[PDB]
Amino acid sequence: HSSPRLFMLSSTSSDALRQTARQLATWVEEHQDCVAASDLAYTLARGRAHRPVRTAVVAANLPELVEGLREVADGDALYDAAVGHGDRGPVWVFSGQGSQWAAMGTQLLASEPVFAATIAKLEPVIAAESGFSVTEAITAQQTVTGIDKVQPAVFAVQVALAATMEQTYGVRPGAVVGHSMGESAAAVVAGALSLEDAARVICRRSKLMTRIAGAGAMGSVELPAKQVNSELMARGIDDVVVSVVASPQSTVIGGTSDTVRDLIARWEQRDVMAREVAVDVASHSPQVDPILDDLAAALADIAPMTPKVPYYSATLFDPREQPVCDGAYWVDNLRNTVQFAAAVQAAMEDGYRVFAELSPHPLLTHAVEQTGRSLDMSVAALAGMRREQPLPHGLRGLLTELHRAGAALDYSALYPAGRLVDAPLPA
Repeated sequence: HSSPRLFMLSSTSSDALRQTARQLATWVEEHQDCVAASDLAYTLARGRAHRPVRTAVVAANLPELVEGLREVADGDALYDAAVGHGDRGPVWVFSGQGSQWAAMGTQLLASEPVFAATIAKLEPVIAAESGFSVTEAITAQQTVTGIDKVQPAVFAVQVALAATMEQTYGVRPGAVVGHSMGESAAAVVAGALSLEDAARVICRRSKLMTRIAGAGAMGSVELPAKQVNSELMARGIDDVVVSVVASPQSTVIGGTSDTVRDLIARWEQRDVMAREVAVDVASHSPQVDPILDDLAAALADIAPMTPKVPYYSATLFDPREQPVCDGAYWVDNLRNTVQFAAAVQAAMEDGYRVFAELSPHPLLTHAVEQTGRSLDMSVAALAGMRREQPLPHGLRGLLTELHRAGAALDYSALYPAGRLVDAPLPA
């Protein structure tokens, strides 16, 4: 087929990668009439041991590839070395609310059949539970609004991104990490809950949250949580708590609207990077106390299962402990402080270095990097999607970035068959 292909090439330095690109362009130009584009793509991906400094060239024909390789060979770009050693899969990071955007699902519904099939599966469940079309919501001219619509819609995108990456691109995650509502998608991917039970969890939890919409406020501050807690106790504040611990230098507070606003005003004045976060309900604070008995009742039938993938819980007090995702877990999930930094840190201490955020737009990339920096580790924090990013080739770009970063993946998914070819082998 004269369709565009992904040609991988790697080396030990940026300059040696250019030398490899020039040698390959010269070879492809001399043997273009003898080599099939598909066989060369297969050989480069599955017949070569990928070295640390990686790149890939997209091309529909061999003369197009020679231009793309010569572009690399003649350039002056700095190619970052892979952070992972191809031994562990990526850690999927599922962030909370706030990533949603207008017609976020349109391009992936068209370019990714596994994304469309997962949305199709979810459609009747979300329709029965929350009373709306998740397909109309993720393809609308306006951004999804209302906690009862936002949470099911963002969850649906997260889960459909994970299924595409596993089924279509051969990317089995090494571990999962969720941040607040991101834990429903994390639990489906890890195998702790079925897609349907996890959709029931997000639909029911968001319907109950609409009863308390308006109660409380949240704020982000660039201070460590130990410090923030000291300030609250010192000031005599009992109605505002630490809601999220995202990074060793970043904290989210939550509680009554007035006190949160007062705290942000005085932190801003002291040149500390404070900011009220737009949220309908102040979660992970006593503001959610009224709906916790009702939530437990709604999730009484939810059937948890033993996670088949390492799940770094931000709800549990030990993130390395494996969750029992019953109704009690999801009530603690809503009320307890999101210990995201602790979970990311445990995954990094355990050896994971490639993190990819499967969400409509990246909310935690900066937090993952701050945890890596604090541990003096070189990590990769990738975004699956960005707001208004064109995706003509679906998630093939994320696949390239995962490969470039050194995440372990099954190369027989994107390059299923072909002939090994006598292309050059660099010394």
